[PDB]
Amino acid sequence: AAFNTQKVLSVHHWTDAYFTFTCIRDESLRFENGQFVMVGLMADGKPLMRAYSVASANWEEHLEFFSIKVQDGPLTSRLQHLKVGDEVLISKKPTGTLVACDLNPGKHLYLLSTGTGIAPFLSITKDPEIYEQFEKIILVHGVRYKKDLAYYDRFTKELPEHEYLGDLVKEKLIYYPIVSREEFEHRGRLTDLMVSGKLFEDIGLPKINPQDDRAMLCGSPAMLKDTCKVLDDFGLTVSPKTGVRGDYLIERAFVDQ
Ligand SMILES: Cc1cc2nc3c(=O)[nH]c(=O)nc-3n(C[C@H](O)[C@H](O)[C@H](O)COP(=O)(O)OP(=O)(O)OC[C@H]3O[C@@H](n4cnc5c(N)ncnc54)[C@H](O)[C@@H]3O)c2cc1C
Ligand SMILES: NC(=O)c1ccc[n+]([C@@H]2O[C@H](COP(=O)([O-])OP(=O)(O)OC[C@H]3O[C@@H](n4cnc5c(N)ncnc54)[C@H](OP(=O)(O)O)[C@@H]3O)[C@@H](O)[C@H]2O)c1
Ligand SMILES: [Mg+2]
Repeated sequence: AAFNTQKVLSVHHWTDAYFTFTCIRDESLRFENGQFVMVGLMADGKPLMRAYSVASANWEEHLEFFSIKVQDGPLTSRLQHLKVGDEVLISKKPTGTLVACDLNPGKHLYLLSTGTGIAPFLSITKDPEIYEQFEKIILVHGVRYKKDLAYYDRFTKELPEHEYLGDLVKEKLIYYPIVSREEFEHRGRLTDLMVSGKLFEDIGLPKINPQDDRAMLCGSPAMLKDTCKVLDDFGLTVSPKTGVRGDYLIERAFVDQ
């Protein structure tokens, strides 16, 4: 009664560390884009569950998840072996802090992510309502290597032409991939590129200010710590709590061991 069992519909491995899967969505699972649920498997006769951002949008028929693969991680050491037709467990009470309703009004929305932390923004960039709220939405995704830029084709080619969303996306979404460990046009960590001025110059926007710029952050605990400092120094005020407005919102992409 705490979870539903759903059939897996697709599985795609981007790298040795990242994969995407989709599954049937229960008719009762309503959610706000950006929220997370619990996802898992039956293991040793009991559910084995972990928090996962819903990567699909709430208007989409199926669920999508973007997942790490940790070879000695209790869940994903098993989850990495999903096949089409397998069963996964999905919980029933979505929650989380990455909800657009909690943002103060602004002109620009920075979606700042590393690694699998792009996951809630796969959902939010498919929310038609976010595009009316901002003049520009800047999806920043930092990863180690070019191969780790999962969804590169979605954001450079597909989404601007989307039959439902393209008229909203094409003039407003700016995709800013960052690669830290090999040659690339945006090189290093998003924190350094924001402080140095390079990110703003590349995208053609003015420096972040408290009147115009809002953000959502999803990444490692260390990335959140460093990125919060950057935004605080720019003069932004974090939301103190779910349901309370702020200039920016944060959520941990995982918990350190
Ligand atoms: C709010 C929230 C949302 C989350 N959403 C997602 C999501 O959409 N996709 C996802 O892959 N994970 C997500 N995570 C992490 C997820 O809950 C699990 O940690 C993940 O499924 C790994 O589970 P595990 O049992 O295999 O390993 P764990 O025992 O949970 O972790 C093992 C090791 O891997 C590290 N680790 C775990 N997950 C990640 C990750 N995603 N990226 C980098 N290092 C990681 C841990 O810090 C630890 O060192 C989320 C976590 C939280 C708190
Ligand atoms: N070997 C690989 O090619 C590869 C690729 C992906 C995932 N993985 C594995 O998967 C797990 C998770 O790795 P991940 O790469 O997804 O996550 P990650 O270690 O958090 O790194 C993702 C990106 O975030 C950057 N970053 C790290 N700390 C930061 C901070 N404080 N502020 C801003 N940016 C920061 C990293 O830059 P830096 O390069 O400076 O660390 C990298 O570009 C690990 O076990 C890892 O070994 C490995
Ligand atoms: Mg819904």
